[PDB]
Amino acid sequence: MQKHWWHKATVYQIYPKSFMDTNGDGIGDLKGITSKLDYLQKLGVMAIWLSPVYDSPMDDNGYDIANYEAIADIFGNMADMDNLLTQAKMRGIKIIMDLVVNHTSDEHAWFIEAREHPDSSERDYYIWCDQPNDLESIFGGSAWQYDDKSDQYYLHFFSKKQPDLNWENANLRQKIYDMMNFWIDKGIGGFRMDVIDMIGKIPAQHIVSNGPKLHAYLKEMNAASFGQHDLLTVGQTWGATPEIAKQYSNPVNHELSMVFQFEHIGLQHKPEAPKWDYVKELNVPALKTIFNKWQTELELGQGWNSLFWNNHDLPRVLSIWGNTGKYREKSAKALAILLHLMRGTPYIYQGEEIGMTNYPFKDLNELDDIESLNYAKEAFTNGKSMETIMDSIRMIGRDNARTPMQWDASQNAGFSTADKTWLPVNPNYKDINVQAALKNSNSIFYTYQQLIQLRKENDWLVDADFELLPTADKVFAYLRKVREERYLIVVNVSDQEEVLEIDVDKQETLISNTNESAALANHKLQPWDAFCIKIL
Ligand SMILES: [Ca+2]
Ligand SMILES: [Ca+2]
Ligand SMILES: [Ca+2]
Ligand SMILES: [Ca+2]
Repeated sequence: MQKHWWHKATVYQIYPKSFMDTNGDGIGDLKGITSKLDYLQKLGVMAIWLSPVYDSPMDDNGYDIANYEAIADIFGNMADMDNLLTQAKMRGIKIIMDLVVNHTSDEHAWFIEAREHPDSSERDYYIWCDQPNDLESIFGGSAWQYDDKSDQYYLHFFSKKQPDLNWENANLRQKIYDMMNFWIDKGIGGFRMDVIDMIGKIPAQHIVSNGPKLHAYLKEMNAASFGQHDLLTVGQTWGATPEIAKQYSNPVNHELSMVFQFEHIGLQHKPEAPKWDYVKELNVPALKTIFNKWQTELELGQGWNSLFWNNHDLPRVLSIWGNTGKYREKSAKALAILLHLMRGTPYIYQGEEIGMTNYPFKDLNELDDIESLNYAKEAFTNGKSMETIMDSIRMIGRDNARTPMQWDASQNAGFSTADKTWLPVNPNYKDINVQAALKNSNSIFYTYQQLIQLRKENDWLVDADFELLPTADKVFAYLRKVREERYLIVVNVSDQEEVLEIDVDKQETLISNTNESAALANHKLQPWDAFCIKIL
């Protein structure tokens, strides 16, 4: 397998509204990010996945873009973006921009012209229909919005203010590529592609994800933009299987570097049940099956895995799968160790490295996310009390991932000087903040730092295979093997003491959140015990 820079990289996701505010409007901005670049360099990440900072009415907080080549006023201006690029560059960090091209804002020039002049070219940049089908929006209701003026429905798989782009239109695709090249020329490190597996959609045939033209489109995109360069491209692919992932990430296909798959995320809810009907306890054997499948199927020189627990769309991993009480730190370290020592590119969401958690939202009025609010509006009329709804949202709502980054124990956790922040700061900031984590030599932060440096400095994290070991249900254990080198990873994914009936010759300890020697000797694991040891 040909090696690229990003094979040694760890990616850090920044949610711009919630990272750092430098002008007291209670909203994060570019200058804040740039101001915290040294912190990010100390962590050791090689790239920043920056969630959208483009011009946007913020109805889906950036993922409804009105101008792909302008910065939203709330984040600053283009000068701030350039400065972010240059400073990050100076600190050895690349910027990965969020590419959102399945849809635009309804306030994009293209759609405004599409409505103004129905005979214009950009009218066909979108998907118009006289006779709509039963396709639903992801945010509830019909995926077809009737337009009084032109008397046609336009397609939107998300919000009504996010009309879908017509990817059957080659001119539209071309303008997308022009824009992508605009950003490539500015010196970005790559693209994260929002719901990219949807661009092959054929709504008339009820085809949404994994459409027949999808990979042709991705090949065309590659050829027309980032292909010649040496960038990291990661696609968000809800409907991805390991085979489809092979199609995406095998370099000979000339498409993407890797994709985000969500099979493990599916364990956060019951099969075929809405995500709001959340699962209470992590099914560790199920996770074993899923992770093992993705590790073994995506062989080397055949595809590349992405590794993540959580993002701006998901609950923080501690709240849904970890421990938020007595074993918060230890469980956080355990999950970090478990994920990062597999093969692939790991992604750290902001605050994950200090063990931030979900927020205890009290009512709908505190919420911002359109998905949660729409869900609430529908659920309240279909037999669910507001408290039930708020419970589900408290566990699964996207706003849980979007509370302000917790930097210290000062006002608003040092995120802002404003009286109020756009989302409330979690009260646990007095115990859970960056300053305290940096001060604590054995904090979650330094576990993440160690993992990152391990990946940066050791080829076996890339080269070695994966073998799942037969263990107790809640014990996640595997071997990474390369040449004669054997690396054992053991993680007790539970609040309970578990048995460890293996006998090995420990050569050395690479990382551990506990007494690995005592665990091996007594053949038992304390709750959330996690270590990696090189064995004979
Ligand atoms: Ca601000
Ligand atoms: Ca009319
Ligand atoms: Ca103030
Ligand atoms: Ca210290």
